[PDB]
Amino acid sequence: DKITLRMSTPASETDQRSVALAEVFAPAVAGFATYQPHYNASLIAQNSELEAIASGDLEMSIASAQELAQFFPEFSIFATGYVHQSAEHQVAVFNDPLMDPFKKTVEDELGIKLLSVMYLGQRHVNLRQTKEELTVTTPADLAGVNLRMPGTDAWQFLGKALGANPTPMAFTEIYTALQTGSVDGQDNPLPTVVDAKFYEVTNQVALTGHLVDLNYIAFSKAVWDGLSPEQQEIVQTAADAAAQSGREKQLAKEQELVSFLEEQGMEIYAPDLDAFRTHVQEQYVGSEFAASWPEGVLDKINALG
Ligand SMILES: O=C(O)[C@@]1(O)C[C@@H](O)[C@@H](O)[C@@H]([C@H](O)CO)O1
Repeated sequence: DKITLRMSTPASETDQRSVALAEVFAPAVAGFATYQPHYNASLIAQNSELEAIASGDLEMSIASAQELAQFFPEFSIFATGYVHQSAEHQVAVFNDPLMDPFKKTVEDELGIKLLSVMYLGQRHVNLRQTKEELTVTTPADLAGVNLRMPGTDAWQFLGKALGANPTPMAFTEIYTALQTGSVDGQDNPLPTVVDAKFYEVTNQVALTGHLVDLNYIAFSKAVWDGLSPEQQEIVQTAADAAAQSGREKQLAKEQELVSFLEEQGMEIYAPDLDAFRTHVQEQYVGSEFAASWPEGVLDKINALG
């Protein structure tokens, strides 16, 4: 009997992360495990997947530092505006010994292994307003903008730190919120802007680049522990191979889609990034998030970039 591996994500079927797991991870483990993905948060709500793995109702998810920070506030360090520099930097950080205690905490306290880090992409402010209606140059320009952000404290804080007035909303609700004007904008990376067709209901992207964002491939520790050494090696290899494939494809999308978006009439332009970075840094000073970061870890992350 093969082990069933149920995976739940709010991501679509066509998202590069989903594709990588389905086309690279799934066939590699198929000899002993059957991958069973659920997209669009049909099975488990966004931000409830970790709990579902811990409670034996799910085996895998595409988790985030923000989701983990709900349980272990120190994970907020990996979800902090302007800290990660690139996809390559994320990999260096995840593989550095600094990550060891973070990984151990999740295993010991949630019964979940973080197998791999995946690249999600550069988050930017995507607004319904045209550039002429609202030009984003400094954080002051986002005053009073109702910016959707995902529903966790660290996510809301990031939206606030940009200068906007964040509102929490599940990923699957964004399109309709933009269509009806219940929010002014959202911040998913360009491949998602296209995949989810947010460009049909917005007019600009201000390239704030405020979070070079990532996910983790989360995997039940109970399942892992029941696998043979050979099977564990295959699962780890399959997860890393999927992350690597997805990363390359996501980066390619990120490069090519600017022109596609502009062809759809989107205005895509950079603000004053020095001004944004400086402002966001000072927003974190004095915050609960800053106080949760273990000694020396931020400096270590910086040095790896
Ligand atoms: O809700 C989102 O905007 C977000 O980008 C948050 C990410 O952590 C991740 O959960 C993502 C989903 O995978 C959908 O792409 O949604």
